Amino acid sequence: ASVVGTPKSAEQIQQEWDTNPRWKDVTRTYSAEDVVALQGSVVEEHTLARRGAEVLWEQLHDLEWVNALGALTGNMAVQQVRAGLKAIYLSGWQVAGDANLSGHTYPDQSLYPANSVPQVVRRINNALQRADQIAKIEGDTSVENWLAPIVADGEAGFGGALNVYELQKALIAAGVAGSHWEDQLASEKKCGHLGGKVLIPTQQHIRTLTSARLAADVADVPTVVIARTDAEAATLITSDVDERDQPFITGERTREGFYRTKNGIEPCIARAKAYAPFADLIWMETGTPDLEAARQFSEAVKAEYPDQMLAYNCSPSFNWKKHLDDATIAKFQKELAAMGFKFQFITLAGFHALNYSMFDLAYGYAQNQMSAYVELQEREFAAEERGYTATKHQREVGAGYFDRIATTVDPNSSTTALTGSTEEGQF
Amino acid sequence: ASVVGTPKSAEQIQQEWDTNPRWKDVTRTYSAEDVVALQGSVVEEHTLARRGAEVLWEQLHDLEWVNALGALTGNMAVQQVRAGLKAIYLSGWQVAGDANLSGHTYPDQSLYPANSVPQVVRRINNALQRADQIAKIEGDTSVENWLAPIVADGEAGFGGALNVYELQKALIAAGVAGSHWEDQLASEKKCGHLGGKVLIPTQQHIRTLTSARLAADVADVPTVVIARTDAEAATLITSDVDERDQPFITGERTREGFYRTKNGIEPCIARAKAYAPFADLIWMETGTPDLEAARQFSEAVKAEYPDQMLAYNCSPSFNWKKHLDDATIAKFQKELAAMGFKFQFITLAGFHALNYSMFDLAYGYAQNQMSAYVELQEREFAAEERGYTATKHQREVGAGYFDRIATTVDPNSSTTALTGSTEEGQF
Amino acid sequence: ASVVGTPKSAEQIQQEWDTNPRWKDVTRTYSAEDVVALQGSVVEEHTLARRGAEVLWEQLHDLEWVNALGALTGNMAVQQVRAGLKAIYLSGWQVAGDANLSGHTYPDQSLYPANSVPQVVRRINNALQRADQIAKIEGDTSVENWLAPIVADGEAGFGGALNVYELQKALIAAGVAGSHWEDQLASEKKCGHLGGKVLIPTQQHIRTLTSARLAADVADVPTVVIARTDAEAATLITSDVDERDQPFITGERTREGFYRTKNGIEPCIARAKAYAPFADLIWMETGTPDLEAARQFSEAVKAEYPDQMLAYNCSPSFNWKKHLDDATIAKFQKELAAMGFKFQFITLAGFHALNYSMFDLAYGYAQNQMSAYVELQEREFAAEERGYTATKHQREVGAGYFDRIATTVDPNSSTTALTGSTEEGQF
Amino acid sequence: ASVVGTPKSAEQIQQEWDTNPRWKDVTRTYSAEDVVALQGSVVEEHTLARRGAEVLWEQLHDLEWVNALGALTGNMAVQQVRAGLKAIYLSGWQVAGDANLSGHTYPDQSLYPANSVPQVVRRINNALQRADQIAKIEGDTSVENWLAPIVADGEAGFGGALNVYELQKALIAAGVAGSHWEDQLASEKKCGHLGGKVLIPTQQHIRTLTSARLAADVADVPTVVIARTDAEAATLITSDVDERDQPFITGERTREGFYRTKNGIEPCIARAKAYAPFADLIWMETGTPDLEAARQFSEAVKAEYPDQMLAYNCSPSFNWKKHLDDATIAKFQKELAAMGFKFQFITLAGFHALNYSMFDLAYGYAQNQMSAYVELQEREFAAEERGYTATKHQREVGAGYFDRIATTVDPNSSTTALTGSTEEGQF
Ligand SMILES: [Mg+2]
Ligand SMILES: [Mg+2]
Ligand SMILES: [Mg+2]
Ligand SMILES: [Mg+2]
Repeated sequence: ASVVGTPKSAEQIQQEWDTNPRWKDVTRTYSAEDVVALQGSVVEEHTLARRGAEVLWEQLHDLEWVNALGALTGNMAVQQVRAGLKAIYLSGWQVAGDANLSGHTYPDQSLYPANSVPQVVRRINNALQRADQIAKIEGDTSVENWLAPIVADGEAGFGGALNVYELQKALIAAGVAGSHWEDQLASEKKCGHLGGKVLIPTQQHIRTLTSARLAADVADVPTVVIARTDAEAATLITSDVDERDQPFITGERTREGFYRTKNGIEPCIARAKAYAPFADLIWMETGTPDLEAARQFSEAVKAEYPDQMLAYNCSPSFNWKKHLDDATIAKFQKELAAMGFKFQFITLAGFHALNYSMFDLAYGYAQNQMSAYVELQEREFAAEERGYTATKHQREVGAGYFDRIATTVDPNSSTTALTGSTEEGQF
Repeated sequence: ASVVGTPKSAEQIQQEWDTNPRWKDVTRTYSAEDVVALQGSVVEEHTLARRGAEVLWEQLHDLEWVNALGALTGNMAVQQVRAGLKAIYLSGWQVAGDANLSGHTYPDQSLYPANSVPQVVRRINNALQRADQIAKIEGDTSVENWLAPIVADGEAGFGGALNVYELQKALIAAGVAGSHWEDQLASEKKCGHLGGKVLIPTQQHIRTLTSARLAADVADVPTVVIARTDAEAATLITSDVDERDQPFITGERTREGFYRTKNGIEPCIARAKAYAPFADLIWMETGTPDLEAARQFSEAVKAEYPDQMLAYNCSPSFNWKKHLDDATIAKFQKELAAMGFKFQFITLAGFHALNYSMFDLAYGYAQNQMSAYVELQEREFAAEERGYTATKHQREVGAGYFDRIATTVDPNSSTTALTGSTEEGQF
Repeated sequence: ASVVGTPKSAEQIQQEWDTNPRWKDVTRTYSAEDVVALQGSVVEEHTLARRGAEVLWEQLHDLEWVNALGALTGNMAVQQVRAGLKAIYLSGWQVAGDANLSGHTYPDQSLYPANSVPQVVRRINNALQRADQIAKIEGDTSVENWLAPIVADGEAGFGGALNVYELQKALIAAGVAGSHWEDQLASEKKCGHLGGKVLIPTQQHIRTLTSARLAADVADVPTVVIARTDAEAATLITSDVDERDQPFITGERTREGFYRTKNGIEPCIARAKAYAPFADLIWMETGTPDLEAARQFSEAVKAEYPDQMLAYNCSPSFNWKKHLDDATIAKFQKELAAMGFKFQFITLAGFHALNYSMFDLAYGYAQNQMSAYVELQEREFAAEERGYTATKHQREVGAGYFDRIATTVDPNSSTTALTGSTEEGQF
Repeated sequence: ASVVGTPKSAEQIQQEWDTNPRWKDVTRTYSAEDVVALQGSVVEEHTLARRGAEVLWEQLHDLEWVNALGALTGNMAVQQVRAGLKAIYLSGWQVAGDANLSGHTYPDQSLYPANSVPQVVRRINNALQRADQIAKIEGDTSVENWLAPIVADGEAGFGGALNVYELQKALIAAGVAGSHWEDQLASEKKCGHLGGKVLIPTQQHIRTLTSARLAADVADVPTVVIARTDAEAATLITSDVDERDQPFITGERTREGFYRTKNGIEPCIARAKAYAPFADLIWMETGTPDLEAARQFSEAVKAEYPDQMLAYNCSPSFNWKKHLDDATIAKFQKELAAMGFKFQFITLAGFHALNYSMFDLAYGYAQNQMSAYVELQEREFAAEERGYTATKHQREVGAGYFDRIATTVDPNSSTTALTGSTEEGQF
């Protein structure tokens, strides 16, 4: 026996819940006692999940707004933080298309193994940690906080409340700062911009949001919980059992047993209000990037929860210039921030940056061989004045940090890496 | 019992060795019966490994030369093939830096789990397969062979001859076409352009190459085997046991017991000749991109093995414009090709494309939010004239393909995905 | 391009479906052309999946009946075969409790990652392939077929028809011979002997069986598809949309929106008949091990489908002697076989053997240290007259096979393993 | 930025090394400043590793001796603890044979992916945590510490000092309490009781032990570091550079370049003395279970390091009764303990209990079907008086724990598992 990791008392938890401003608008339908009962006799400390959640929350209140780009590899997250961003978005869509545990390429329908996003959260954290270790030994203060908070996609939870619970717990173990959960049927989950969506009853999503906060409380971390509604476009729901949903039920039924329901901003506003006591940020998927519709939603929701922060998906699934002109595109995010959209993100930023850059390099390489690659290397060199450091790739991935480990173990090692390298001699 | 997967008899195998031109210049120090002894009573078919190896060998003989770019994600390989490339290079350096099974970022020192590259080989093939499947239902003939052969990094084998064997078997199970192996001490392995390299005796690498060939025979696939030598820059060797290495041994020793050895192209040529009978292609790492030095190595080897094909690494570890003028850079691969370097590749192409593109997007996003992303999207729409297809990311990852699966199971499903998607209504 | 892996034409497929007795009683609501449309231009051969499926089919018709024990580790399966069993059962319950990819211990509620069972199938196959490779070099003919067919748990599909499709595809790539699918709501899935079960409509499960068949056809292997119904104990159903389910619907509903239904053998018999055209074997979970009830179910079903084979679960979830006496327990399987249950299995066999055996050893060890282990070693020595071979653990796991590979690569190697070993000198 | 995870100052660390008795006989050839330089700006807390290491250290000084059995699944560890054991042994040999990330069965030669043991360490902790959670809700005080410390096999480090460092880091992240490292060449690694062992220079093993301490220091946890020497039977060494090794080097070399060296207890005493300043425990592999030889090694080492604790492998690789008589077998561990062997373990206990228990079950099942299984089931009911609880497998894997989560989320859920279960109604 030991006292390392001993659980706090229910009294202690109740107290934090009652005094920490963090929980000011947070309703919990279970007790402090209930949380303790599930903690066993040892509570593991989740440093990155704690730090990340705390940082994210402060930024949400200290900045005009927090934006982010989707990252599907650790290096992507490193470049986003090097360029100055202060949060990382981990898209489940990108994980399905190019970074999931089945090894397959999938459309965004919850087809991949449920521990896939948690593994990428752990991966992004490992990469940021390596960047952080490297910055320290290089005396580089170019970046204030390498461990930027990660907001990750919990999709529709991959099942019922217990699958939701295990996903949240695994995201936390991996070091996530925030997670989002949507009101769709897991078995028919869709990207918000794909058709064929099936909502689940308002209450069921409340059970999901409740389960996610519960896993966060049992793991002793203040994870930011985000509720997403897919009701703007969904015309199906699994059941009419919930009276808050009935006003939209048409009565028509499908062969699968689903119910037709009237889609639009109205159902989104209703669900948003019902989810508000259980969500630190609320988000409604929309069919076009429209400041006016965004404002309607914002005023409507804040008219009942003035302090409710909102999230917005600046989706690559929109044909941006088909809808907006440069002036509006230019002010898009600043406008939204004014409305209360404090977390903004380009979900598929990484998928497109990766696919395009490689198509572009490879197309050139197919025509001119080395000339096309040299053009890129020169662009990298030119970007150094902007803060870019990866042209010197050995140090970027830690060659200098491992050299430090090697010489700490054996100062006389004759097998260190950077000394005598072409990096040291040509860059 | 059944007859499915019945092992060939030793005679059938001998016959192929004796009559297939593929084995024309291949020495096997073990016998056909030795192969059969290790096969048990059932031999799995490795369709992709077989097809990729067959296609790779053909292209090496049919094209002026075969070039490639390193890919670390499945989508990367899909873009390389979409852009017209006919082979994919899978760099172990890239896997160490952003795609390995430990989840950590590492310098190129064989620090990651030994099954990492095989997993990426499997991923790459899964992605090319999906592209293949999609092009079929889309009636897209723009690409003749989506399943481009993959040439992957076996580094220094992660141990002894048995570790080499297991890595080759795992690469094959995953569908690899070719694999390369270097003459370095596994426990001190380095990127060819890092310092602190340690060679192993000439005969030890012959054992490695024999092991890689044996695993391919026991698996019954004609995998391409590439032999790499790091003697150009390496100043240390593990032992002076081999008479062929003794000529360069200086007598001086390091505190770890390594032997100092004279590095240069002379040691490279000597090892290249020793490796030939056991190598489909031969590669020597160099400290600079030099057409001259390349010719020297080439003539020297062909002087004794006229038909021996060579491989060359157009490495991002070189500061290209610092050593060459645009005229030479532009003719580089063509020139090398005339010398006999039939397989050429830019090892770290993916690391740079991915890191620079995300840095460029993020920096612009950090300043001007959506304007920066819209610039990228317009670039993608512009690239469609060149054959780029990823702007429509839903179909790119298979939304239409899984829609076809869904409608084959139940043509009247009310939850298919492309109908009513923003991709349909906006692209 | 190459011709390796070219798909069969639609005509060829249609022919096999038309002439092979394997497809005798098999309904496909999709066409042969539909299958070809989903295969892209290359079809990977799945050697063990095909061989296993063919063998299992043959055995189901040539033996009195086929039995099996649940296997959760590769060695478990190897011992099962060594002892004479001719098939392996891969329980999802066991995967949940001690062998899934989350690393966590879980109750049987579909909480683990969807690719867990496929990984265990690949594991079992690799273990069997090693025992086969060893028996060969040892001249051991004690076993005719080391590659016993594996029957694996596909639970409730982990989602919708596309999740079922991917699970089946992954099971096949891993080398499975047959897979079973149940009519429960995946998000609320339960072990068949736990409470809180919820059925899905009859047509929805036909969609699941159709999807499982479609994936096998696309992969081009004769997988055995098994249908399981949970209607004997389930008192809940997601919807009353299907007319075949309505007769059992009571009208009462839960706050979740579920529908109460009347359970018993009646709904199981009706469901069994509906699934019959879509299942190579049918299985109904029961609350106790009752030969009467079993005959009751069998007669009903064969009354309409005479050639329909059934499968029976002799579950550890039953307190066997609390229900039956030794005479009945002794003939249990032989009787069931008469009734037409050609596949019988003890789902949690491995979990109990492993938990009990270790508690027993650890208990004695905590008391008597080495004496307790020696008691076990002597039992293993004793069991050698029965065929047991693991007392000699080094050769059991392949030390001798690998020594052969080492000597094939270098007959003079001074680092082989069995020579000089305590196994060779003390056993 | 946040305060969470801020690194300690070099001064604070130095102070700990200076005053904590834990570090009484520990030599660290690097500085505290060196440790801090490698920690970046945030240090993750490793609760289980910290707790387990502290607990194991206390136990080693509070109990007559600490013993254990090799566990290869989480359920085995659970049983070992339910049965009274206070430590768990994680064998690399068992991982190679039946629990490694490649999915393959291997002999003990460092063939599996290097992150395999860490994942098994994480699995065991997860399982023990599940039991701790269940015990708390069942109010079971039967076990005082479910989180028993785990001592894991680090083998030969899978490479150089950097591979050692990463393996140690990964073992800590997974929650290990102690790790052991042997003086063999990783590429030729062997189970201590197989032939073909190649030693590395005494100084190289000191480097390994130093790297293992550094990784624990950077991770901020007091991990128990164990040194193993294989010099009793090894007759080869990689180099003769170390003057401490030279008295045993014969001058004769093999064709691979290895040096022949005279084996025995003498060079083991020499190596142990050299390793003592860098090892919390020292272990020498022996060819037979000989209390006299044990005493000889023990006395020789303590003559110079009286407080040095020792470890002993009661290997299943020995034919116990062939060497010892019942009386000695009975007092074996008690005697060793008196000599100073405070950690004793049966490396392959899990392998044997698993392989034997299944073969037995399967053999009896192939003959008497249900009768055989029934025999096992009553034995389990019988073992309940001794403290066994797995007969009731649903609660054993957390069915009741997840029911608690379910009702915490929704008290009115109609889909909980234990109510209406055959376990509840028949056990
Ligand atoms: Mg998403
Ligand atoms: Mg490489
Ligand atoms: Mg099951
Ligand atoms: Mg070991």
